[PDB]
Amino acid sequence: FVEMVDNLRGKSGQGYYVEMTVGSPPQTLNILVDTGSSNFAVGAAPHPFLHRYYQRQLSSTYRDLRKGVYVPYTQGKWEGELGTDLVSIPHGPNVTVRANIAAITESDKFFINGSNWEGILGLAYAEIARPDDSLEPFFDSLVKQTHVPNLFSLQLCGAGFPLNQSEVLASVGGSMIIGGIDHSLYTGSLWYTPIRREWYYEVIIVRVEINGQDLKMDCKEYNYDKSIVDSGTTNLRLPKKVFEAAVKSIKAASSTEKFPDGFWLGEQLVCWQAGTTPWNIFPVISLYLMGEVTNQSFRITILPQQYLRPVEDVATSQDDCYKFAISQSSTGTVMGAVIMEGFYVVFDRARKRIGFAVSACHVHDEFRTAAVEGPFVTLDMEDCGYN
Ligand SMILES: CC[C@H](C)[C@@]1(NC(C)=O)CCN([C@@H](CCc2ccccc2)C(=O)N[C@@H](Cc2ccccc2)[C@H](O)CNCc2cccc(OC)c2)C1=O
Repeated sequence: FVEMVDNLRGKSGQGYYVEMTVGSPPQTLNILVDTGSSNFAVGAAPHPFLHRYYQRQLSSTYRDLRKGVYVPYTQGKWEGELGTDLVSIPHGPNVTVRANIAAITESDKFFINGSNWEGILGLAYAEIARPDDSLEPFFDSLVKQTHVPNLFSLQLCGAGFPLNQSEVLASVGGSMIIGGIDHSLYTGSLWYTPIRREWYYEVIIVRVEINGQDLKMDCKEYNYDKSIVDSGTTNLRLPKKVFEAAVKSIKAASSTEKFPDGFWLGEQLVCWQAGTTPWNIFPVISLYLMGEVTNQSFRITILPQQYLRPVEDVATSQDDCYKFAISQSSTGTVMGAVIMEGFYVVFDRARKRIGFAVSACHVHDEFRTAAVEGPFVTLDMEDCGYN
């Protein structure tokens, strides 16, 4: 799998993309990797923020399905036209697949200026595909037409510092291993949690610690009304109630300095002198995930290097600046790229389960490192899922 290594590019704020080809002759496009949706979709018409797009009239292998699709994301939406075409992944498995493609004709707050991607790859399951679950998602088509194992894995790689467009261009953003686990991408052991149901990549959080201290809520609250691993979300997003007590406990640990309320809302930046960011003063966060064996459990631990998202100083100065990447949600927990950056995340679809190991890729300091650790027994653990 050395072919697929380093095939990703981008950053958490604007998503990580892979190079794919679309149609005959091969039309090259950068495609956002999204484990939190199920639609394969590309821009098909000129757009302010697009430097290239899908041209069906120029593809001999394109097929019109004569059907409209509208996909509303949590923030952003697009209207498109259903069709299939032959699709390949240049820095992926050497295969070609006819797969459903949504040709995006209209869009609002979807495309991002200077992001460098022109499409989205919905890696999740049919159940959440639009317009309905009869639209076979890409990875399904891929797995059904080829010999590639029902398995893919993601190493999303934060820099720990801001990237101007030409740097995101030139930097390695991580890896997408289609059909395997690459052992050079992680250090330590691989811990698996079960996928609760095959719509989103749904998992169950059993317990939450801020600097080892229990948030001590009814565990159900952590998975209200679901908890998903989502490539296409920046933040770690938590249910109103969970966010509240997580932000209270985090504010507590960080008393030393005080910050604008706008910072905690993910709305205002915060800046320190170059190299001066006080990582030690900010707490670690541990998430306990239901284990494979009964009553077993494991935890993933993230540092402020993960949940404090770097952004460029608008000022001329050399300040290191950040936005708080933990935000309120009314649709459940979303373990975004911010978390995913800490780990090598294995999507073992074949075995209906998600793996976690410490990323060779993750940002840390000298005193702390991100962790995946276990097992944990004491855990009162079954009623944690929401119905
Ligand atoms: C890659 C990050 C991206 C650049 C973005 N950056 C920032 C800084 O906000 C912008 C959008 N966004 C979040 C919302 C954040 C947010 C949340 C609340 C308020 C403000 C911002 C999101 O909606 N992402 C989409 C994919 C996507 C990628 C790029 C553009 C649009 C969508 C997921 O697929 C949704 N999964 C749940 C889901 C929900 C419904 C139907 C579903 O099935 C079809 C699946 C991000 O993190």
